[PDB]
Parts: sequence; structure tokens; C-alpha cells
Amino acid sequence: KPLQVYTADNQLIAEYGGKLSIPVEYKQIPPNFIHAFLAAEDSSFFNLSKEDILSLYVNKIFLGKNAYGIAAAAKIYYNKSINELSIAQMAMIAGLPKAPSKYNPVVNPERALERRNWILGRMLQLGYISQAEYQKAVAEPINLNMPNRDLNNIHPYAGEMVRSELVKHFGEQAIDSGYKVYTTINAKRQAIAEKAVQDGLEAYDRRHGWRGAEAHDKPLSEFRAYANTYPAQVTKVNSSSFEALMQDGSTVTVQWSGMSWARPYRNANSVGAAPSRASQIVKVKDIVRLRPNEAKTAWSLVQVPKVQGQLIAINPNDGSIEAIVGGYNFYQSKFNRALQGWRQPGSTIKPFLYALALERGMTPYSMVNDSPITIGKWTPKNSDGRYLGMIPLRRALYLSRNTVSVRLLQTVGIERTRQLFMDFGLQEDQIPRNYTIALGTPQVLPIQMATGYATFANGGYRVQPHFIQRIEDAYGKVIYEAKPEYACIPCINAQYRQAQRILKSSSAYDMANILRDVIEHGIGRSDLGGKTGTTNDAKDAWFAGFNGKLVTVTWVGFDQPTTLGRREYGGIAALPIWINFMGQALQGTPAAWVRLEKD
Amino acid sequence: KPLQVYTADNQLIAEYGGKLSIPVEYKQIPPNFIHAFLAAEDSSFFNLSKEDILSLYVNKIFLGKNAYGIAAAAKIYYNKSINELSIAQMAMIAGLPKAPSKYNPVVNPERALERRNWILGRMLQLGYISQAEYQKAVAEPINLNMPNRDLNNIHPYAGEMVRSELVKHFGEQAIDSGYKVYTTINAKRQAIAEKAVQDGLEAYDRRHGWRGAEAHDKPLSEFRAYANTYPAQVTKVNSSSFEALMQDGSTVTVQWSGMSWARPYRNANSVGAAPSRASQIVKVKDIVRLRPNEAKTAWSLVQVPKVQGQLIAINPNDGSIEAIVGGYNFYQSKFNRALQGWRQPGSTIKPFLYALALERGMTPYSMVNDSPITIGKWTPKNSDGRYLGMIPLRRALYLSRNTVSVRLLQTVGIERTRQLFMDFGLQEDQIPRNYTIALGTPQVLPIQMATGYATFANGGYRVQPHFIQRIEDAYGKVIYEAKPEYACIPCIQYRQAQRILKSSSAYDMANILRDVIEHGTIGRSDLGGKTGTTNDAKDAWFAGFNGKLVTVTWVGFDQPTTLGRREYGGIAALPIWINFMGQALQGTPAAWVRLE
Repeated sequence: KPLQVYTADNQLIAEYGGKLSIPVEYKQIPPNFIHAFLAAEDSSFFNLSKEDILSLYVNKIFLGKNAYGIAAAAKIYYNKSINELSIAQMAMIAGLPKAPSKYNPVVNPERALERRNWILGRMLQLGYISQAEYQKAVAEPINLNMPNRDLNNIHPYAGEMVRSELVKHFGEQAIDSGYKVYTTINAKRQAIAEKAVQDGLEAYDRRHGWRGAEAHDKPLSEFRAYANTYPAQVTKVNSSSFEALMQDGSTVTVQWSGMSWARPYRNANSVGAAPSRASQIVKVKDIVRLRPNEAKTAWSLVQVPKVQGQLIAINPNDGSIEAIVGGYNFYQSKFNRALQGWRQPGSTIKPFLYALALERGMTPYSMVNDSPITIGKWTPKNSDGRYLGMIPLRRALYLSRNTVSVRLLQTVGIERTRQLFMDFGLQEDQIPRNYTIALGTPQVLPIQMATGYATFANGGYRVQPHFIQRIEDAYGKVIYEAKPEYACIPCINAQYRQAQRILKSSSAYDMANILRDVIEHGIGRSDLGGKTGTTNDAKDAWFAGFNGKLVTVTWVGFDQPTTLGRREYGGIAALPIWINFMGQALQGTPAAWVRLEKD
Repeated sequence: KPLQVYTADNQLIAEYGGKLSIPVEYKQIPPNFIHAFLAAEDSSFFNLSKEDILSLYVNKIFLGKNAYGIAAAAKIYYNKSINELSIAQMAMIAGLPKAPSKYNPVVNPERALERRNWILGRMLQLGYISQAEYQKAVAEPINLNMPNRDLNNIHPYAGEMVRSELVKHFGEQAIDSGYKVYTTINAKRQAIAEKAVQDGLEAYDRRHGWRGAEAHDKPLSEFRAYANTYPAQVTKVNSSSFEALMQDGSTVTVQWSGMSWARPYRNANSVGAAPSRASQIVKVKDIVRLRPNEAKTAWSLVQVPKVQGQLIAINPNDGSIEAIVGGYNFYQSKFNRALQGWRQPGSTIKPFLYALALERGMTPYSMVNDSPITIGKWTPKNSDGRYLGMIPLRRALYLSRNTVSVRLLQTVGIERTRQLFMDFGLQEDQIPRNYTIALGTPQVLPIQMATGYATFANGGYRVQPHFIQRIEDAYGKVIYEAKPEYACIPCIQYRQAQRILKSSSAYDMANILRDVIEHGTIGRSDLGGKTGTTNDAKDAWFAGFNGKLVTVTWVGFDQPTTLGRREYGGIAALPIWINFMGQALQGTPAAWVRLE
């Protein structure tokens, strides 16, 4: 009964094994196994006596790594039944009951062997094993063959989100429950999101150039295939092509067209000349990554991006998490950038501040002053070093004019702005108490930005992101049903809890129309609004946008904040990921904009 | 449902609390407690929705120190119900689920407090508590009040033997089982044994003199009361009296009559002059041990012995452990010397070798030579440096004549002797293949010596020591029943013990030992016994029996050093054995050995 994770479309996507116990009949236990236990300790004062008491404990003894009982240990440590264990393996397991962490073969393999050999030595002296059995068993290595009990190979970020969140809030006992967790994840949108982030990061990566083979003269067996990339060993380099040994044992040829993109990376702002021969790109013994075409008739040279990215999409009416991608590929690490990647939003924050100016009486047409400004010793500059003077509020937001944002912040007040930022979903302790917050200096998570932008899509309400629709026990009993706060209750029929209003309907609508004007004054849709975002030195590229049914936030940046490049300002890398996702996710859906009539 | 330990009369003596879970109804949970869990993390994406999912885990979350669920944590850390906890205590508990060892307030108090205060800060930010409630809560110390969940205050060595052995062979799940272990321990005999060992070690200790205070300038709270001794801190020393602070905060006075015995210890053989003033005995800030009167009116200065001892008593017909004492007191030393105290038996081993000489056809009256002897490069000497010449085998055994023992080993053979020693538990790797085994050089446990002497008491059979009669589940269903090997089945299907010694040899040795105890050492004529001593009097042993009970006593220092020049011949171990046997056998009929 593992914890099971399902999408909102009834697909089982993940299974998480917790505490395991597989009871066996005492007489089904190999005699050498019982003897390994009988030899595990120097004395017994309970032979026949210890054998009989062992029957009461054999199926429950804690043996480390979630194994309770001998059969669970045989399964967990070696992927074996009790009858398949060798004498060396039976002695290893018998050595664990006393201290399943001090004698554990995973955390302390050196200490584990010492305990095993001592029991093996005692089996020999008690005549349980022969000298030949002893010599074979003592020379035997740990031979661990641990099966994966965390099955998550369909939509890994969605599976891991459930396991990680349950363990963070409720500890490891959360996995032992055997519950069925029915998520809000839309499998079609999740698949679109995974592809859109992979494609988007590769598009950024390729224009920034070839960074060389990931390894040279290393065994091909030490590498893994992921993200539709296959490790290969270069065996021959010709003038316009190269041959490489693949993990399937075959030798493939990469033609010129498959590698000619490989201009060399110099820095984020510079690439070398287009390569003129295959020897400039690869060397014999290099470990490279190849990708086949549709039918495997041609192979091309690819590169795993160094840059990272994420995508989070929520329903703005109730906060349901529809799709989530935490990085280029789950194989890289379990880190989920949508939920844990704290970054500065930069200009992506501006709609939140400008909404407060709208609340305070201003209109999208109100004239605002883009002029030099000094506060104490601080002189904020516009990214372009120019000043536009009196301009409409909507133009100031479209152009992300820093001096306007600071004046608006001076007008509305720092504390009122911080409070509204918290109402949008930003974290109190991550919001500085100074004027730089108008420039997007708070640290935020992409999921908080998506919560904030949902406010514009839903008419001025605070929704809360959620990923559980229901929980059932292992027997089909529904034991939890989501009761989210809804922005618009009648909109469900197309319930009980009404979301709190955080902006006047008129302010939310004015901002949604500004953001639609922004997107339309740069998909074949007319119901989308969105804002690009950038941070100083182009360390982040963001895009936050929506229609009435879906809010998506995309981000691109290096994990160790570093420039994306001078031509990468203005959220350039993040926008195509959002466009691809939104276009495909919304395909076949009617126009859904702001609700002016339906309550 | 804790693991329970019972004596043979079915009286409860110990309880060991394992994994604890006390389920509560969700409506009975104080709102501030739910709010502490809601404030435990910066972000929740399942705090409205967390409130409902929490009901699914609130009684199950692992909270460290064997606590599963909030009510178990309230009990384990604070000895409270959930509604008695303060806001600070609720926040402490709510910080545990994520990493119960990393945030454990016992193991990591600074980190646990940092975690607690961060949660209190979030409860304030979230509006779950007021600024007043917050300031009160953050200023609150950890204030742990942890109840002891291991109850073992009646017959401690007996309770601990069950817990220690089960955990050693089967791990912590042994305690969580909730099994009721019905032991072979005879309650009355266990009580007699505890007192006999305590008194015997004190009699040795007193003869050897006052060794000064237990500690000097140390915190009184670090000491424990045990064996009717109470730690106290000297606060004032007068000419012939002293005042001392007790752990309850009271101050008592010890008059001259309660300390005049304090002759200082010089070495194992020498005691200094008798003191004339209190300043020669104690100093202010000394941590001393005091003992009260039969009701409480006067206090005397006592000493916890440095010397150690043990007692093991078994039924020779089946190996049932009737009484076990592992040291002076469990609360002084948890180590059980009966089961783990490897020592040399010295002359205590001699009856085994001499019984093998009887098996070969010699008799108690066979003339044997106590004379100088050399075997290669080895020249074994008699401990007293004297040689008796031609003497009866029984007299050589009584007088523990080393040269006779060596001659008998030459006759019997090393391998036959080793086989008998292994036949009663003696560890093979612990028995040399040389002539020193005639002198009692194998390393042995007292329990193995008891198994050995049972061979004489039972007619020549191998019994196995055992302490479990039966095990019942938490509901009372018998899940295990001892099926021991019996020397004499009609004396109780039943398993028959293997014969390891000729019947006539076991019987004749039993009578030699009866002759030794009656004529060379209780109003009984059904007792046999042998004193035991090692080189330089590093051990004092007494092994003896009647037909129904075998008892082995031992006295010695854990770090082997001489007991003293006047401490040869098992002198310190004999009264412990006499006191125990006299009291344990009281009101039982004569029970001796049978020739078959």
C-alpha cells in the first residue's frame, strides 16, 4: 500500500513506498538465515529458546531503511526473497537488529562488513557453515541491489511536489498512510509545460553557444540519458562529420547539419565564429549528447542547458495548480524552482504597486512624472538613462519606468505597499522597508507571483494555491475534499467559501486591460494579458500573464545569479516558454476575459 | 500497553514504555495547538487547507522520543495533557514533525528554541496570538518535564535482564510488542539475594576502611540515592560532628557514633589510625553518603563499596533462574556481573576436574601426590608455598592443592576436561589447550559456574539457564511457553537433558562437597559447596547447592586488584551465599542427590 499520486484526469503518476513489512511463515525461513541470527550474539538465556522467541519478532524487527522483518530487509537491501539471499547477505541482515543505523550497509558499509564477518566467523565455529562457505561469504562484497521505492517517472515535478510537501508538513509517517492523493494537476497541461520549459531553455542555451563536451576520456556507462538526450563517446572525427558509440552499442554518424550550430560560447554576451570543421567541436574520447529525429534516421549534437527555468500555472478562480515544472529536468535534482527558487521579481512586481495607485484614485490615463528623482542619498535611474516627463500611468507601466514606480511608492506609502504586497501573496520578512521595493527587490517564489497575478484575472480576489483535490484511504473512502476559497462562486457552475477581496473590481479590471494592452503592443487569442520582468544585469527573465481561466508565470535564470546577457533584458527568454504553454494549453477553449456582469 | 515483567508468583515488577500514541478527537484539540502547526512552515500549498489535512495526521505524526501524535508528545516532553500546554509548549511540539532529531529539545535545546521562537513569531504575524501572548511565550524557558516511562524499582536487575536481553537479540520492537514476560524469578528469593549482596559487600568494604568522600565540590543534583544511602553535601565540620545538606533541602547532623568507624584506607592490607576528630574524615563541600535509622531519627556516615559482587541462583533440574543480582545496586552500576562479568574461577573449577578423576575410577579416598612438579617449562606452585605429600583426593580438593590438580589433569587428559567445561556453557575460545586449566584460568561467567555445579546437584546432567517461563501478548494469549531440558522428568511432553557426567561421579562429588561444607567450613544436611580463590586473591567465590537450588556468589574489583592478604579462600563470598541459602531454603524439606 504505497502513497499514490494521481492527476486531475485519473492517471496514476507516482507511488511512494514507506515502512515495509512482508510477513513469512517461520518454517518457510532458510535454516542458514535462522543460524545467522543464532550466531549474531555471544550468549542467550531466554538454541531452541532463542529460535522460538525469534519467531515472535522475525517479521517485525526493525532492520533499517524502512525494513520491518527479514523479508522486507531482503526486498529493500537486495531486491530478493529470503530464499535468494547468500550466506554473506543473511549474516549482514542478522547483524542489524542490535543497531540498525550503526551497522547499516548504506550509511556505514565499512562497519557493516565488520559485523557481518564476525557473525560469519561465529557461524563457522558453531558448525553452521563450512570453511568453504566461510571463505566465499567473507570475500563477498556488500552486493547491495536496492529497488526504487519512489516510482515517479511520468510527470516527476508533480509527483515529487506531493511527496515533498507531505513530508515537510507531516514527517515521514505521511508516506506510510497508503493514501491516494488526487491532485489538481492537468496531465495534458503538465506535459505541455514540461516540453515548453525544455524547449525554451534549449533555445536560450543554443544561441549562447557550444560549451564543449561534458566529459573527456570517462567510461560511457557512468552517464545517463534524460530530456531526450543520449550520452555517446566520440570515436572518429572527420572533416564534416563524426562517429560516436552509443549506449545501445551501435555506432552512429552525426552529419554536418547536426552540429553546425556549435559556435563556441565565450561569455553570456559573446560567441565565437561558426565552426568550419568537426574537429573544432568534438575530439575523439569526448562524451557528448545526441538526439535523434522522429524515426531515428538522423542524429544531432545537442547540449544540456546550464541555465535553469520554471513554469507554474494556476486557475485564478480557486488557486488550483494545473501544471508545475521546477527545472530543466528532474534527473538534475529534486529542487523545484516554482516552490523553492527565491529570486527577485524586478519589473514583474510593478503591476502590484501600480494597482495600489489605481486603488487610490488614479486611472490608466492619469499623467505621471518620469523625471530625475533623489530620496536622501538614493538616485534611482531608469534602465535606459532617459526621462520621458509627463506620461500616462499605462505607458509608465508598459515601459517599466523606475522613477515613476518610486514616485508612486512615495505617494501611496511604503507600509501600505508592503501590506498590499502581502495581500497579493508575497512574504512579510522578504519585503524590505525602503523605496527599492518599487524596483522589485523583495525575494519571491514564482508561485507567489502567480497568486498575485490571479488577482487581476479574477476581479480583485486573493486565492490560495492548492494541489490536492481529494484524498482517499487505501480502501476508497474519501477522507479529505478540497474546500478552496473561490473568487467567483457562480463561475463554478459555468461554492461555500468566498475569497477575500484585496482590490476594487475597477482597479483589478483596469490593470487586466493595461496588461492586455502590454501583450497586444509587443498566440491567436484576444483574452490574454501579461507583464515581462527583468532584474539588474539581466540576472532573471520573467513573464507573468493570464486569461480568465489560467495564470502562468515563467522564469529563466542561472541558479548562481549571473547575467543572462545584455540582449536578454526584458524577460526575453521567459516569454517564448509562456507563449508556447499558453497557446497549447488554451487551444480549443473559448475567449475568457474579465467578468463585468456575472457576480 | 508497555512490555511487562512478572515474577514466578505473577506479580508485576517492571514496565517498559515503548512507542506511544494517545489518539484524541479533533474537536478536543485547543485552537492554539492547531494554529502552532499552521504557523510551523512558511508556505502551505495543499493555512485554511492545512487545517483539514492536519486532522488526518495529528494523532500519528512522529514527534521524537517515541511520541506519535500530539497527546503522546504532550505526555512525553511535558507530562501534560494537550489542553494544559502553554502556547510556547505547543509551538515547541509543532516544530518537531519536519526533523524530530534536529529540533529535539533534549538533544538540541538551542536549535529547538530557535525553531520554537520562529513559529511563535509566525503565530504573531498570522494573527493567531496577540503581542502579549507572544512576549510571554518567547520569554518562556524550554521547561521540559519528562516522565520516566521505564518503571523498574522493585527488583531492578531482574527487570533489566528481561529488557536488556530482548533489545540485544531483537531490537527496540521488543519493547513496542506490549508482551507480558512471565519470568522464572522467585520474588522472595530475589529480595533475599539483593539484601545478602548489599550487606556482604558492605562488610568487606568496612573492614578495608574509609576511602574519603565520594566526590568533592560537585553538584549534589548529580548524585542518586540507592541501597538505603542518601548523597549529602558537607556544609559544616565541628570537632566530633558535621552538618550536611540533603537532596530535599534539609540539613542533618551526624554525631560521633555515626562516623567513628572511619579508619583511613592505606592499601588492600593496611588501614590507618582510628580518627579522633571530624576534620580527619570529612571537609566542607565533600559529597558523602548517609544512612538513616529504622524509622528516621539519626543519620550515620556510610560508604558505597568500591568492591563488586554478584549472586546467581538456579533450579538444577531445569536451569530456571530463581534470583539474580548483578552488582551492589543497579542504580550504582547497571552492568550485570552474573551474565557479563568474565572472571577467572580459580579453585572454584577444581570439583569439575576432580569429578573427571572419579569418572576414571579414582575415589574420594585415592592417595594423590601434592609435591613439586614441572611440565616442560611450566612449574605450577601451591598458593601457600607448602607441599603436603601423599593425601586423599578429597583432602587435595578441600585444600585446593595446585600440584594435585595438575597431576589429575595429566591422568584425565586436557581434551576430556575441555569437553566437560564446554558441556556446561564454557566458551571454547575461552578454554586454553594447556595445563593451566587445572588452576582455573579459563574466563568464565558466574552463570556458567552455576550450570556447572547444577551437574552435581542434578545427578550429572546438562541444564540450560533460562529466565522466561512464558510470554503472553498484550491481550493475555500464550505466545511462548518454555520447554526446558530436564535432568529428572518424574521430579516435575518433557525434554530429557543430556548426561555429561557418570551418575556415580556426580553423586560422589556432591558428597565430597557436602563433607567440605559440613566439616571444613544453616541447620541443614542437604548442602554441598566449594570456596573459590584466584592468584593474589583477585576473586572470592562460593559455589554450592542442595538438590533444588544452586547458588554461586562472587566478590572482586571490576579493575582486577587484590582483595587483600587476609581475603583468600573465598572469604568475602561465603557469608553472602550462607545468608541467601539459609533464608531461601527456610521451610523447605531436605533435598539431596540420587545415585542411579
